[PDB]
Amino acid sequence: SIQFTDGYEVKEDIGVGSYSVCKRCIHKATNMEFAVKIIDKSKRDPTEEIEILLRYGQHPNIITLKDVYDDGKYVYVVMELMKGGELLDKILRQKFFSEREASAVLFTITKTVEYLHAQGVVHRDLKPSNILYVDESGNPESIRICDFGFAKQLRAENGLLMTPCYTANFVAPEVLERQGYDAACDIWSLGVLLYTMLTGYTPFANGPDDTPEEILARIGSGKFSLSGGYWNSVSDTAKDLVSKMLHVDPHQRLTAALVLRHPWIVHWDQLPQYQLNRQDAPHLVKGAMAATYSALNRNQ
Ligand SMILES: *[C@@H](c1ccc2[nH]nc(-c3cc(OC)c(OC)c(OC)c3)c2c1)[C@@H](C#N)C(=O)NC(C)(C)CO
Repeated sequence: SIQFTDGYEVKEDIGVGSYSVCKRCIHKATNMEFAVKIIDKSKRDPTEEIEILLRYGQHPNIITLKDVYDDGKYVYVVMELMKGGELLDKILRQKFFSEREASAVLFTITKTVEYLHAQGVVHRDLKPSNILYVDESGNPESIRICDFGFAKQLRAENGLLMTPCYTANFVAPEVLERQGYDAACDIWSLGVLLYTMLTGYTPFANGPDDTPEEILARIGSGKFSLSGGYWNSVSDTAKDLVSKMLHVDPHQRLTAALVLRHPWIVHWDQLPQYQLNRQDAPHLVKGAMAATYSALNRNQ
């Protein structure tokens, strides 16, 4: 059709990946700035990702697609910009962040994942850096799940999209099996998010200089300190939830739905409103956080 540069003015970068790139751009006609993802078709096929952005991008807590282009070589995905930075980091930098707000945030994030899983979609990369605030309003309504570059639609053999209910069609078990994992895998990530918000540090990582082996060793042990120091002033209700989200066995791990039925999310009005006793090392956590997912994606 037309072309991207004809309607957008490219600005500075936001995040440069091996396959894709994200830069800030401004819709010339309206002067309204956005974020544009440039994917190298020759290196990766962005179909899957866009298809998901087109269908479920309408969700309030899912980064919305505003326009698309394709000059043959690359594909420009014009999405909404996030003027609120990383959700986790921002929260970690709130010294008085209560325990009630955690339930609020996690709920909004969870409510979104439940929908995705319900539609047969798994993020497969639901790390903290991919959960930003659209603005600085603070209210959970401004939460956005982004970067679906690793998302995956549950489908059949004949390119037919499927849902976790309708199984009357041909869906290979090994394909359905991994979906059951990726689902609980997304949950696991949310468990990490929660754990970090409550205490102010990663459950399996200490900093950016943690060997992938020791990190995996920790994750592999299944056990993780849910008490002492920063956990002292945390609700047992909250601690109960975390232990079930980070449950080593994915089969015995809570599902998005089950998490939403949990009392810490249901009876939120009975949660504390006073500040939490956390560690104030947002940057350190950022490294430890990246140090983890890196160890997991070492075979990707
Ligand atoms: C690039 C991307 C795409 C759309 C975006 N909308 N807002 C932002 C954004 C992210 C930030 O990082 C936390 C940030 O803070 C500096 C700001 O500025 C306030 C805006 C977007 C970023 C990703 C996507 N999709 C991306 O690069 N993904 C990979 C790394 C290529 C993997 O898919």
